[PDB]
Amino acid sequence: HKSEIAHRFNDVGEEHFIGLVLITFSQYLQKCPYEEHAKLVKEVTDLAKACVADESAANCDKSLHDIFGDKICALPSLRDTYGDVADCCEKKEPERNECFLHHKDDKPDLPPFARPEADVLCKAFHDDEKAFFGHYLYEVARRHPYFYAPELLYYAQKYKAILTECCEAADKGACLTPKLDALKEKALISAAQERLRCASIQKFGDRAYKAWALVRLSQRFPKADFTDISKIVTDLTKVHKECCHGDLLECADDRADLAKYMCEHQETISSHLKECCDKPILEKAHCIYGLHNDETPAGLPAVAEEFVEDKDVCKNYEEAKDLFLGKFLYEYSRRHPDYSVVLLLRLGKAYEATLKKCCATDDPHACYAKVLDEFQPLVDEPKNLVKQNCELYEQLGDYNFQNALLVRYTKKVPQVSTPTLVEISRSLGKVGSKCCKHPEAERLPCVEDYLSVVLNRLCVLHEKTPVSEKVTKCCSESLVDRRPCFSALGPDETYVPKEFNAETFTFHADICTLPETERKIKKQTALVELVKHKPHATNDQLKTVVGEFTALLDKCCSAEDKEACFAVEGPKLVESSKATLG
Ligand SMILES: C[C@H](C(=O)O)c1cccc(C(=O)c2ccccc2)c1
Ligand SMILES: C[C@H](C(=O)O)c1cccc(C(=O)c2ccccc2)c1
Ligand SMILES: C[C@H](CO)OC[C@@H](C)OC[C@@H](C)O
Repeated sequence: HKSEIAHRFNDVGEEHFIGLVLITFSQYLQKCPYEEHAKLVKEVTDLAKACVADESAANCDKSLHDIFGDKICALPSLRDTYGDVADCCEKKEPERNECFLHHKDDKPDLPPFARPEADVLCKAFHDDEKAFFGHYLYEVARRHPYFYAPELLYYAQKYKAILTECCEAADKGACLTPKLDALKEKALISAAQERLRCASIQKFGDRAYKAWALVRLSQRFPKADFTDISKIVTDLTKVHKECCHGDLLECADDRADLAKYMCEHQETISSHLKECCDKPILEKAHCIYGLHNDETPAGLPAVAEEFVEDKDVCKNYEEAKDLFLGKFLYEYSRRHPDYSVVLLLRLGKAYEATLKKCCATDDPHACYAKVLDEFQPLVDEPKNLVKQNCELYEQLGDYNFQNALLVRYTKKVPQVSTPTLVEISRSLGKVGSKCCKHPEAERLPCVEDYLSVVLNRLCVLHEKTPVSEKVTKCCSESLVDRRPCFSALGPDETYVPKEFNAETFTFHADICTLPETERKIKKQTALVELVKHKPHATNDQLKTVVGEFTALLDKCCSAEDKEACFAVEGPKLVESSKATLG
């Protein structure tokens, strides 16, 4: 393997190679049209093929970054399409590659992912599968420039499974949509989980992600020994570092090598692996990625005996910190399948901080004897929040619960851009729908782990154009304390309210063309803007002025001439709003 391109082509096979290269280009160049990307893919794939034939062929010895780079720059369009991706080809490797990476956009300016009509969609699918899935991987990857690439391949396969079933049946849409919405929601959660893994590695270092993986894998495979869970964490950290950095072919090859390793060792890892290890490669790794927890081995000693009683606690911590704190996370997490990963990391942090304090005293055991008892308040803190918010979710339902959170978050961090506030509050709402229904003991980990990915999305959206200082502080001070940090924010009483824009409540007629989902987004946008104008208004005053947004909408979109309805109701809403809010 002196030729990388040949080595990856041979390892992943033509079909995945082509998909991974398409995703690679789609993530780096999110604005470029499909045609350009398919050209680059063929050019790279032709080069791959020339090298597999004869490793001595021209460019066969380049790095994958060189090859992607040399194909990108030779392309006619880029400098006109992009201002600052013109900039990058003005560097050499590794600077050139690093540059492309920093331009990845977490919210590229693109219209929503078009879901054509059921028969239309089924027709495209039968017409030309290859073109259909190429467009699919492009449209998702460009909108989610850190999506776990091997998993995006899996989603394309699932999408094909769903189409194959539904497209032939008597009603199309009726079969299709509940499945395509299930799939979309599962893929969005996948993208948000991977975005958190990349942000952990990139902002906080490999160790931030290794501790998170150690905890999760300890809980999933508690019968595995610390050595094996450690080897898996190491390999997984490498896989995610590669995928998060755009080394998609290496990431897919390494992930497939890991799945193969775990299958070849399943007896000593988990009996639950047999489900997965019988499947084809993408289903097999997907299955492993989300596998349900094994049962805890019977007969494990009391966790106090290694971590509080052993005379060598301070010695171990001082002489081999990561090994000893890793063993702490492995032992505590395997014993606690029903804690969120983040709580287990916060307990790991408290245990560490207690050792740091206690081991510098005359009597460390006297100092840290109660360390494990001192966890309970941390355990109990996320409980009260979950119970109060899940009863509010139960009572208000999705739409009003989202509204409630929208008003609460806009008052906490009112400098945040309205689209971000809307998107985050809507996501925080979906945590209610996903989590509140589970038995109480599964609720905590569901909610807490889900809130991590939603807050990380807020942090990554805010990172690029920082506008609020509390968000910068909560996002930058920790990974694991982000949720308590945001929880503790009261209303910002420092923010100067915005004065009243006429232009905020009339969006011409294009609004009349929007599906139900988008109308609600528009209402929610108006709500955020009302809160930014009048942060002290009552919930009922807010609702009223939105109710009157609901009217001016129904009115012009019930009326023959919406435009003339606009002159009559648009300012008049300026008026009725003054009446209601002052
Ligand atoms: C009174 C009620 C409660 O606490 O039981 C409550 C509390 C917070 C929010 C809301 C809303 O649904 C809402 C809807 C639109 C705009 C603003 C608020 C309702
Ligand atoms: C952290 C943040 C805050 O309050 O600062 C917040 C906002 C809304 C809800 C929750 C929840 O715990 C929760 C519980 C059930 C469903 C969805 C969210 C937490
Ligand atoms: C191109 C090929 C069509 O048969 O795509 C099928 C879907 C399921 O997968 C996408 C490829 C890239 O793995």
